[PDB]
Formats: sequence, structure tokens, C-alpha cells
Amino acid sequence: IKEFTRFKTRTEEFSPYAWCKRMLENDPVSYHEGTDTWNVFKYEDVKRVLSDYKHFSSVRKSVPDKIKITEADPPEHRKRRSLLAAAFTPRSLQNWEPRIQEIADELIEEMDEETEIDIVQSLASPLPIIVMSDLMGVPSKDRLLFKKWVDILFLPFDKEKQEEVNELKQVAAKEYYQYLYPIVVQKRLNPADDIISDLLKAEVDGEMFTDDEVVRTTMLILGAGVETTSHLLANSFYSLLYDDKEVYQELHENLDLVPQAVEEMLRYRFNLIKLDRTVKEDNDLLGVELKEGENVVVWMSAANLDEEMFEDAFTLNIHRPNNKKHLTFGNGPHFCLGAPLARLEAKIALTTFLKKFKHIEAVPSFQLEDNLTDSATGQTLTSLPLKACRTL
Ligand code: HEM
Repeated sequence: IKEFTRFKTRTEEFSPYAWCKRMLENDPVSYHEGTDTWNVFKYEDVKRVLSDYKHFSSVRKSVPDKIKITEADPPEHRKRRSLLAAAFTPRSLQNWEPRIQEIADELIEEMDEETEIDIVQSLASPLPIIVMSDLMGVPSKDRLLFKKWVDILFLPFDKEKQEEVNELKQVAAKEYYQYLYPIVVQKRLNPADDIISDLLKAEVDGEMFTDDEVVRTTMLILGAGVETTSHLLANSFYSLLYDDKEVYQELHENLDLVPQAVEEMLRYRFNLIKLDRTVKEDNDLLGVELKEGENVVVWMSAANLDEEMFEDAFTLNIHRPNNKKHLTFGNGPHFCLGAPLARLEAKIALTTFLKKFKHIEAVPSFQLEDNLTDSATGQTLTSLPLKACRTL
């Protein structure tokens, strides 16, 4: 990432609109000598690379093998995805809503009007983690223990840390495994409505998981869904405090708008997300002769800001007809399997908050350049304080 983007400040990277703008207009398909990648930005072209597995492929450049789902095209992808999709059935999802609600209620009841609330510390970070501990079937008594390891492994470093992180991660990995494996063993014998039990009962094309593979699969799932869901929640409150005064009140008066607002956040405020493909059959299609083996990186963050697809692309507009056509969850066969959940967590989180709080206020003293740390998405809020106002 760093070797191509090169932002002078953390604030530039948290809000990279100008950079996306100028790439979309002045360099929509740029080669980069220093990393040996092509770089695609336009919406129609990004969508073509993500979906056309035949010309652009997910095979490229420990994790079970039968579940390296990202790293396979049709037709062997179908096997890997069906295997994992056993834990993400519409039945489970239906059951998850009330359990996601209770957790949201607990966290929001714990916030008080009188003080400044830190949204990252008190909602954006713990909700995805507490949620995933629940849907996994970790006992509530061990929830805080789970959170300790999930933090370290999966939440964007701490603020000040270095390469002794790699050692801290290695330990958390070892302790997580020690902790979870016996729960997997016990759910093999005595199953319940949770991801672990469903992964154990999964059979697809004569493949079943070992207990060890189930454990490593939960790490995959946490690794896919915690940083990302945390980031969406954080940036959703960021946007409500700084991008448009009125949007909060608007949602407060019409709670049926929350899902649209989530979609507009995925479009406009899920910044720097990108994906990788390798070329497997030569083509123009983009308007440059690409050869097999070259690395195409796509920048969905930018695609989501292409004026061709989105009217007033650089403006937070929750009423824009086609917000939901954003590429933040991908497109084509690899479309985020966790989208239903992620959309669900965000709707519940926001809705529950809006029901308790009529107004929110940004703290004048808040310096955005402090309070940002490096991550897989670019930068990410380590803190976000607000003042809020009870009832209606
Ligand atoms: C805001 C939240 C999230 C975003 C923006 C997001 C985004 C994405 C994107 C862009 C991909 C496509 C990867 C590719 O094409 O190479 C993807 C794949 C995936 N995501 Fe997510 N994700 C989110 C949350 C989750 C959650 C919560 C889970 C699981 C609980 C999850 C599980 C997955 C899985 C398994 C895949 C791979 C599916 C496949 O290759 O067939 N994600 N995600």
C-alpha cells in the first residue's frame, strides 16, 4: 500500500478523497514500477476485474487449504465457499438478530449522557467482538478473555507499537487455540446454534473439517470480519459528527433510513480498501494490453467515488438512488459472505443508539491526526469522543 499511495499525513489517508479524485480523472489505469502492479480506479473497470475471474484471477503471489476461499476461482471456489457458508445460513442469521440486539442494548445502556462517550472504546470495537464470541458459542463468562485475544490478533495494532507485536500476536494465537479447541471438541459431541457447531456438521464434496481446521477457520472468520466491521461502525459515527450536521437528526426522525445510511457509509467512508488479482489471459478490456502474470490492484474506495456511476460522488448523500451499488463488499463470486451480518450489526448498532440519543456533539478539542493508527485499510480511529443527549 504505502509504496504507491504515499500520503503526507494520517488525516490525508483517513480521508483520501482528493487522491481518488485525481487518479479517477488523470490516471485511471496506472502502472507502478516500484511494486510492479497495475492500478485500476474506474467503477466499470473495477467491477470487470472483480467479477471476470476468466481474465483476472484470485490465485496469486497457517490456513487450512480447503478453506483458502479468497485464493480460488470457479469451479473449486464453490467447494471452499459452500464449506464456510454452512455457518452463515439464512436460518442462523434469522436467529442472530435478537442476540445481536441484546449485546447492542447492553453496550448502549452502559453509556451516559453526562460524560463524553468514546465510540471506538464503547461500541465500534467491542460490538463486533462480543457479537462474534456469541455467535461462535464462547460462554459469556469467558467473553472478556476472548476479547483480550481477539483485540491483539485482529484489531489494528495498538497505537504506538512495533515488531514485538509479532511476538504478542504469536502468543495470543497460541493462547486462543489452547482456549478454543476444547470448546470445539465439546460441540462435536453436543451441538448448539453457533458457528462452531455448524462448521463441524458441514460436509461438502466429501470434505469435513477436523477440530483443528474448525479452530483455524474461526480465526479466518474473525480476521475477515472484526477489523472491517469495527472500521465501518467508527467511520459511521465519524461521518455523523463531521461530514453533515443534519444527517443525525434526519435518521433520528426516520429510523427506516438507517439501512440506506449504512450503505452510503460503505460507499463514502470505508476508506482505502483494495483488492488483488492476477491476469490469466491477455486482453485489452481496460484499454491497456495486460499480459498473464501481472498484478492488477483494484481500488474500490475510488470506484465508489466515480462520478460516472454516482451523482455528486464526493458528497455524503444518503438519498442518492444507487448507494447500494458500491463495491465495498466486492462483486461476483467472492462477494463478502459476511455482508448480511455486517449490514445487520451496523443497522442494529446505529438504530439502538439513535433510539436512546436525540443529539450528538463533536468534542472541540479532538485532534484527528493523533487518534489515527496504521491498518490494512490505511488509517483507523483509535478513539472518537462525543457528547450525547438522552431520550427524545
Ligand atoms: C464492513 C465489513 C466488511 C467488508 C467491507 C468486507 C469486505 C469484503 C470484501 C471486499 C471481500 C472480497 C474479497 C475478494 O474479492 O478477494 C470480502 C470477502 C469476504 N468476507 Fe468480508 N467484509 C466485511 C465483513 C465480513 C464479515 C463480518 C465476515 C464474516 C463474519 C466476512 C467474511 C468474508 C469472507 C469469508 C470473504 C470471502 C468470500 C469468498 O471469497 O468467496 N466479511 N469481504
